Amino acid sequence: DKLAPKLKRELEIIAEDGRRAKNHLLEANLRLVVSLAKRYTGRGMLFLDLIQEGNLGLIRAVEKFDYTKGYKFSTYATWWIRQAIT
DNA sequence: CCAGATCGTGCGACACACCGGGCCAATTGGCCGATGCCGTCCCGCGAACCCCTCTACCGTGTTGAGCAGCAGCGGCCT
Repeated sequence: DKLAPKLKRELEIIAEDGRRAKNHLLEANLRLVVSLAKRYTGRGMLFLDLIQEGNLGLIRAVEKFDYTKGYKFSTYATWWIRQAIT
């Protein structure tokens, strides 16, 4: 749909804002991954490898999160982070 | 001295020498032909085997020695 240039600009701006929001959520939640991954230390894999795998798990969780359930975001992220790490 | 061993000689036997015949025994060894059991394969189903996915009270920090180059500083020079 052609729509109007101003509406297209506004839609692009909100899309960029949503991308920024996703990023911001990821940086805010990296500390949770770091906290979770420290109790699996040893057993071959090193600390930073575990942290990065947990980061991938957290990204996956953020890709599939909803707020209608009225629960704090830490729970879903914790489940997925532990699953990915193990 | 003279009589048997050795050998000469002789007669016979004769064990085969031949080189050629004319049949035979034993013993075949092929698979002929007919009959029968095993290797291969093509499913058929099912046990297991490996991979992927998701869970929402919440939870937010791991010696000695030798030789050479670089950083800081005292002190001219402008």
